[PDB]
Amino acid sequence: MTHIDKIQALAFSIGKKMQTELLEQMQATGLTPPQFYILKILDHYGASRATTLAKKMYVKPSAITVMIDRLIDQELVERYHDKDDRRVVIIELTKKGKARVEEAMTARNEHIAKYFSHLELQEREDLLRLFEKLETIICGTQ
Amino acid sequence: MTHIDKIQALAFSIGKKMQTELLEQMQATGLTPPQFYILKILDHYGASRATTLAKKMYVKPSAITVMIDRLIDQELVERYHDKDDRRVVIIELTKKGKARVEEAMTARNEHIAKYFSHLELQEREDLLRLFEKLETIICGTQ
Amino acid sequence: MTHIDKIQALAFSIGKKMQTELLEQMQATGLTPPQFYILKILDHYGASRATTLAKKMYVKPSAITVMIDRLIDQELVERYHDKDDRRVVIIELTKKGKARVEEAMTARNEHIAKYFSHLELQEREDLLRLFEKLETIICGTQ
Amino acid sequence: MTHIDKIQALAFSIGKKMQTELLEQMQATGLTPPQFYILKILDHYGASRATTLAKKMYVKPSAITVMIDRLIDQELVERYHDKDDRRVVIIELTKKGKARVEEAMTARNEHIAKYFSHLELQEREDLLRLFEKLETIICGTQ
Ligand SMILES: CCCCCCCCCCCC(=O)O
Ligand SMILES: CCCCCCCCCCCC(=O)O
Ligand SMILES: CCCCCCCCCCCC(=O)O
Ligand SMILES: CCCCCCCCCCCC(=O)O
Ligand SMILES: c1ccc2cnccc2c1
Ligand SMILES: c1ccc2cnccc2c1
Ligand SMILES: c1ccc2cnccc2c1
Ligand SMILES: c1ccc2cnccc2c1
Ligand code: NI
Ligand code: NI
Ligand code: NI
Ligand code: NI
Repeated sequence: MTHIDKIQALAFSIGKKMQTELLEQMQATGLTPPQFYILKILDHYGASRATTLAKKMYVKPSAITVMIDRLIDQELVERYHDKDDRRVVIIELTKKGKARVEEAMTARNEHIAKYFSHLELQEREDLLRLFEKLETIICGTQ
Repeated sequence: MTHIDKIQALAFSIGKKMQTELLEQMQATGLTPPQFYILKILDHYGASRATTLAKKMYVKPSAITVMIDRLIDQELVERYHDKDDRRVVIIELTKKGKARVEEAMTARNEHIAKYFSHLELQEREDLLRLFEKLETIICGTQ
Repeated sequence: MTHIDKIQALAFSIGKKMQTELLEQMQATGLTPPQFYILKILDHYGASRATTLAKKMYVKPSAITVMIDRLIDQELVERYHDKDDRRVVIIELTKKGKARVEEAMTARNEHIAKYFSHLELQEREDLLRLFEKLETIICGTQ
Repeated sequence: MTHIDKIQALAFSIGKKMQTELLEQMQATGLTPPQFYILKILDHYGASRATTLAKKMYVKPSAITVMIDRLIDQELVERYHDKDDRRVVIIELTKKGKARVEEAMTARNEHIAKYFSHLELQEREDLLRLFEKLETIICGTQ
């Protein structure tokens, strides 16, 4: 219980500001932040299992399924099943998806970059691990 | 730059869930999280300077002014100027405000309490200090 | 299909502005717009059946149940069952609820009042009936 | 004043549902509803003045400027000045923008289409003109 009400007070105020900036980013890139991060993973590691994407995002497989369905609508990734093992679902960046992720890189919201440049690398790592833990608690993941 | 896109991906997903829970809390208590925290400060320390409230919330005086104007509309606090030093602005809980903060205590969103009970006290302290730093960066405070 | 994309474009832009004003109103009154309207109904007609509230709001009984649970948390209404016919659920304004609705009256967002004062009474009636129809379509009500 | 609180109650409930569906649409198409409608105008009439886009959206020129800046980030339109009259600002769909608007057509949110198919064409026209009037009142346009 301790620190909860103060954390929520700060999260509300920060979040109210961050939401405006994220709507700008969505307007400038055509992606929500989780969609963008998905594309970055696939850009980095190439074609990957949908279950690995879920693990990297700290969400359930079923949650990644919806995300991927939306990225398919935008034609940014392709989903397929391994030819012989149809249980293995592979997600892959399309040519469009690769161009979108690079464009999104350059069109990122600059106010958000400014705020986080005032946090040490080590402080960003701390926040990220706390968020990953919170996501795990919320989603019932590992 | 490192960790920024992953942090935003997680913040978006967590925030989407947290927003639903905060709307419930607003419906159940009649307060946003910063308004509730303000009332808790005034319940704890009694009548306090508006500038001290601003410091405790990591926001500018001008930001606290709007918050307090809204709490005055709900009749939960009273604002007055010291009788001889009219530069000193004091904020005080009303009888209504005291009843509201106690009621809000009991009617807090239980999903949020559940999530944060899975974080160590020390992890809550870490998140809180990171949020206070982020708020300071965003608001241009000390 | 015709007019749908234009309507959504306008609804998005209007809604983005209206959301800021509604958050102010929530801060100033401690009520969301449906909670406020519920209290106005109970102020006008006195104690009423929960099913009648649902009909007046164009929502399912189950939807009004959640709303009323939240108004009970804020202690603004009381729910009870008729003494002999326990199927009849009656909702009633408390002394607190009556004071809140009057206070909310005076603390209403003035920007919203300004916009709607530029619509004829007959245009407000048209919008209201279109919204009631849309609500009925969405909620599966009568 | 009459009908205002009821309209806001309904707008809040409808809007809460519509927001979820619009976030899906944004995920599925990479466009907010005003961005999509802009692209539809440019698809229909070809290259058009930025001032004409503003008129068609019932917003100020300055508002369309921001929208267009975001569509430029996504590379969906091109802005240029007439070669001899540099006061005349022309907006034009790119090859990417044309493909995006067609894709967006097919990936539109089906729940929204379902709701509006239950309104007569004449009722959609009424809502649209009321929204255009409301937008005009809010933006200070003609
Ligand atoms: C009825 C549609 C609701 C529209 C939701 C728009 C979301 C706006 C987010 C607030 C940030 C801003 O106002 O820029
Ligand atoms: C046009 C009015 C817009 C209404 C904003 C309501 C905010 C809803 C927040 C989303 C959470 C939920 O759907 O429960
Ligand atoms: C993580 C918590 C999210 C906070 C949601 C706040 C809603 C803000 C609505 C946008 C209007 C405004 O910015 O004034
Ligand atoms: C801190 C970032 C805030 C994230 C805003 C996400 C908007 C969610 C809109 C509510 C609809 C839904 O929950 O599906
Ligand atoms: C609190 C609330 C929202 C956030 C959004 N992005 C990064 C950090 C955040 C902290
Ligand atoms: C990220 C986004 C929103 C939050 C809201 N409350 C607590 C923690 C959070 C982390
Ligand atoms: C469109 C979108 C949101 C609204 C909110 N309140 C009144 C009218 C509206 C029209
Ligand atoms: C009220 C609130 C939001 C809306 C969004 N889209 C269409 C109609 C609407 C009416
Ligand atoms: Ni296949
Ligand atoms: Ni005084
Ligand atoms: Ni009883
Ligand atoms: Ni040029």
